Amino acid sequence: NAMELEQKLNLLNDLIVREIVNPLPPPYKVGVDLGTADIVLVVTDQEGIPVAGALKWASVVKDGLVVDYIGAIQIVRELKAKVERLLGSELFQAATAIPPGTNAEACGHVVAGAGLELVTLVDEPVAAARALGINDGIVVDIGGGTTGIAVIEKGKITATFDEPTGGTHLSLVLAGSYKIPFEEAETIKKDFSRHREIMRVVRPVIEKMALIVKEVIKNYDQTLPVYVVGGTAYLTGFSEEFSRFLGKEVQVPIHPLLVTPLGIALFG
Ligand SMILES: Nc1ncnc2c1ncn2[C@@H]1O[C@H](COP(=O)(O)OP(=O)(O)OP(=O)(O)O)[C@@H](O)[C@H]1O
Repeated sequence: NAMELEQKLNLLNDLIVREIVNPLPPPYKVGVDLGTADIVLVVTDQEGIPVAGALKWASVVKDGLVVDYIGAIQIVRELKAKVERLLGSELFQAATAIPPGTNAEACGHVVAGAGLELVTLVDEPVAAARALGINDGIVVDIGGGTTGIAVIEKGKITATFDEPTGGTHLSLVLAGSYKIPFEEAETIKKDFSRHREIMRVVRPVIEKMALIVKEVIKNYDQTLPVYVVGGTAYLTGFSEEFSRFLGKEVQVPIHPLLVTPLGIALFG
């Protein structure tokens, strides 16, 4: 599974970034991931191999309230079309995440509103999990605006949480530290050249993050493996820095940002 997941994520990263498709024969599965910092649309064959994907940077969830619901539909619409020109065909339906911390099924309604018959809603925990293909473990989706702890065992979301921290505080904590406009700082944070030198300054937030999880795991089985996914974990060494403050080493996959999105698509 580790090898599989890694290869699929590297693929999906290219399908997205170099805007090309994987010419697998239909039927396809589509997934839309609604989010604090980005919207992602993902297509796969019936075995979950990536076929297509697109991503827009977009704050249409602020605190879980779809605060730009129309903006959402515009984005999903523009994504659906990009993927559609790039792919042979057109798409009819998708699964979605109703992100936790949120009357937020306007989710489905963005998907329906972009012209996709809703296949189902998913919990990000459920998705995240399936993508890792991990039955028993702990998942720490560290999104842009909230993190979202969760506990699966036997093959069930046996406990779940979430707490208003993520990539943005980092970028902000950097913005503040460096004394730089927030966009200016986000452009930096994201550049891979600078992780080395942006690290020390942004470490404090990671400490905080880890100890918050430590706490929530201070009631749950320690046998449990620990998987840190989500775009915030794109910081090189994030794995290490976090693996310390928490207490146990963590697994962060090759393209952290993509894990949930790929997972949702697995439902459609
Ligand atoms: N190369 C990178 N280096 C550092 N951080 C990155 C990089 N690329 C993306 N990120 C960070 O990941 C965050 C967005 O992550 P993610 O896509 O998981 O969250 P979301 O879409 O807002 O919510 P969800 O977790 O449900 O997807 C942003 O803060 C972004 O800065």
